[PDB]
Amino acid sequence: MILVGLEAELGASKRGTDKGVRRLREALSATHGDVIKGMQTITQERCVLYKEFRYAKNFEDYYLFCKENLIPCMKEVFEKKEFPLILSSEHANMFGIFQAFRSVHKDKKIGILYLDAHADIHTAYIHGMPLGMVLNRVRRMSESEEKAWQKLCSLGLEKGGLEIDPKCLVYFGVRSTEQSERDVIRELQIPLFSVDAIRENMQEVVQKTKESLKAVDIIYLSLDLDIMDGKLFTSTGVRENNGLSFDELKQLLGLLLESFKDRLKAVEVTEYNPTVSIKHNNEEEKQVLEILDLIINSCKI
Ligand SMILES: [Mn+2]
Ligand SMILES: [Mn+2]
Repeated sequence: MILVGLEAELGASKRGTDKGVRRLREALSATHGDVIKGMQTITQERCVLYKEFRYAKNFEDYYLFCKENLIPCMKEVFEKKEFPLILSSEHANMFGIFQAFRSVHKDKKIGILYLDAHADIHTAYIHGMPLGMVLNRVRRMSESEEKAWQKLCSLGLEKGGLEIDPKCLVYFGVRSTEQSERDVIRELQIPLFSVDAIRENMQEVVQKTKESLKAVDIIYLSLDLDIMDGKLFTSTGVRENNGLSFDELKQLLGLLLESFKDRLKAVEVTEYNPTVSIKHNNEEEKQVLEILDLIINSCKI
């Protein structure tokens, strides 16, 4: 297995999520990352630098960085046969990472399992819009600006890739969105399983997920820890109430990993920010580490 750890090229020590990533990397290294009973699960720990997207503030810089640094590095990772566990730090990085994923699997239909309290389709003022860029639904805007966005949303695809089928993006636990995001979801008919549907019948949720993904060749799982209830888990930047319990997430994760074991080619876990926790113990870190053990132990086979 390959462990990818994202870190901001600039000002990483000021970022609570980057600190989360370094904590998890060191923790992993000791365990999964070391020889346990004659076996080393994580054979490589790779650090990947990223640049924060500040929209108008640094559009060009971000564009160039992604095209020249982030995407090329992630493609190198996705080109290896070994299963990759990606610590993204911040969900916004999912864009560059996923474009690299699409680039490597250019002739494959890709499905997305997105566990998050947010839809991440449109920037709200809080959370980015990686999916809005993956889906090409970024939207006042000049023709030059739309040209710039088309340029960006297209990175890493101009030797081609398929466009993502909005119906193959499956949302889990989404509960905090903008009407503009809800309009895209309704219009594109993107399957969305709420906290209640998951809690009421996880089995049906998974079965309906299979139906939506029956035609895809490979799957990408992106997990945002804020899918867990904001009161129960506080080590995340944007906490949302009415979320899943720690055990519910573990149950949903186990089923999804087992149900899609064959086509799952990558797992991304993001938004772990220990600096904003309101608790004074090891509880939350232990929970994240347990989430990681569960993912690693299921996918290493
Ligand atoms: Mn997110
Ligand atoms: Mn989120």
